Amino acid sequence: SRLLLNNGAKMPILGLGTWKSPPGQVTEAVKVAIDVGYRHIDCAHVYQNENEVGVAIQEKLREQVVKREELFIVSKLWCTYHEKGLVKGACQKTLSDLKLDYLDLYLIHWPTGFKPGKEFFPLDESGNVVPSDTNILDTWAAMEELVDEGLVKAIGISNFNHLQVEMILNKPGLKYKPAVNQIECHPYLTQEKLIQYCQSKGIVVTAYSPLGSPDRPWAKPEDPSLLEDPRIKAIAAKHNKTTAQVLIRFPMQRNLVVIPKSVTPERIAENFKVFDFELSSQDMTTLLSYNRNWRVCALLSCTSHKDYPFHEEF
Ligand SMILES: NC(=O)c1ccc[n+]([C@@H]2O[C@H](COP(=O)([O-])OP(=O)(O)OC[C@H]3O[C@@H](n4cnc5c(N)ncnc54)[C@H](OP(=O)(O)O)[C@@H]3O)[C@@H](O)[C@H]2O)c1
Ligand SMILES: O=C(O)Cc1ccccc1
Repeated sequence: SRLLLNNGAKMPILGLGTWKSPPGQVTEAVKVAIDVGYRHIDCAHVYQNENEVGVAIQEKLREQVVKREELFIVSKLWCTYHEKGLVKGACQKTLSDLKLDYLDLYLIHWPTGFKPGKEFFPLDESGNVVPSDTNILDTWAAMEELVDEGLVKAIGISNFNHLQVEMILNKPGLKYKPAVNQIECHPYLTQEKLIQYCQSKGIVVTAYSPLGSPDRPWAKPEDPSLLEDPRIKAIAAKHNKTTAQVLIRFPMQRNLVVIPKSVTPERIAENFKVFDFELSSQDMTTLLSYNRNWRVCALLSCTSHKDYPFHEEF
């Protein structure tokens, strides 16, 4: 139900994701998620919907449905805010949109820093992404002060490869270890090496895009579908569960936190009904064998960036 983080806090193993959740739909989605029993919401400034997520959280708090301590609210620092003097400001903007006074967890969204500005993906005249000369260790030191100032309870990373995680763990004067590395993970990208690395260092892994992100804006029709994989449908039929429920239970039995996105109330409810069954070790080993090393999120505009995470093996 909950995993212990290295700061002592308990992170709920199931959360609601909010990337691509339209502002006009996400307030309803979050309110239903909280009624249904979700206690963990994954957010980000770059999703352009934190205000509307925050309206739902405020409504449920005022209603007494949950108290603030029961909720685990995550957001992420966007790439254009990596320099030291910008980090606190980005966090405070997210805090006011969400209408909270602290975050439970704040992640560096990607290891790549972009030129600061109003564009989330700043382009030059030849059309490619303009990098910041900032690095990971300096951004980490700026994240560490947010903990010292009470704005966030825990800090972590996202889309970091093992050498990048290593860089942080080996930083002279390291005060707070990354609590969480949030990475893409599903049966087509099982991440066995990066997961075994992080867990050995006491870092909790959160699996994003657990259903394969079928609503990703760069989807093609010849791309594989997890939800339609007949081999995964078969494992689900055996358990009297849906394929989505199998795909959500899968990371859970690997001791991963999982954050499926939905704005549809019956799917939000369906995705919650995953605690009352178990995949056998045979089901688990079978699902692991489906690995293709296929990424939904490869950040393909930044493949030349000095900190691009996905050139390394893991
Ligand atoms: N840190 C990062 O870099 C990063 C990157 C990507 C994602 N994430 C986080 O991870 C979250 C989840 O990943 P994701 O949004 O890419 O995708 P996902 O959860 O793998 O898939 C979401 C899609 O699946 C549909 N869906 C949900 N439950 C379903 C069910 N029971 N049956 C059939 N279809 C279902 C949703 O439709 P409806 O919404 O229409 O129901 C939506 O189209 C994101 O929202 C975000 O919070 C983080
Ligand atoms: O990185 C993410 O979480 C997903 C995303 C992709 C492209 C632009 C904004 C967000």
